[PDB]
Amino acid sequence: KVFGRCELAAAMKRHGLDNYRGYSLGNWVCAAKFESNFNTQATNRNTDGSTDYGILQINSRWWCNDGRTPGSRNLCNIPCSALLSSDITASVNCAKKIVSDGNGMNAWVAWRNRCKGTDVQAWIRGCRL
Ligand code: NA
Repeated sequence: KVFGRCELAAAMKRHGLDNYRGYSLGNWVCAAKFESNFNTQATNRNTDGSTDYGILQINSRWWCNDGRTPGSRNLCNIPCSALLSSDITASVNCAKKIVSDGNGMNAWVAWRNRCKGTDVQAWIRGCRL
């Protein structure tokens, strides 16, 4: 599924991501924009052989099982495929564990490089929330 901007903002709010760990909803929408362009089916292979999955490009190195990432963990206790669902529940629950891990949203390199410090409220501007 390719979400609309406000449609994803509303879905993230419904699933309790708005101000989760102090990160306003625009931060989450911005990260999703640059990680996946709002596409739940986004996948990207890393040089190290891990894969990133879903709207927030969650990595098989630590967070999900894909059966093909040697030495990896599955700290969200999910198949990485669950992160590709039209239903964002698995991505949101796993992102809450990631952003709690100590470095906040810096875990998302595209958030650090493209969202951090910017006017992230622009990403929810106009949305009925
Ligand atoms: Na894994």
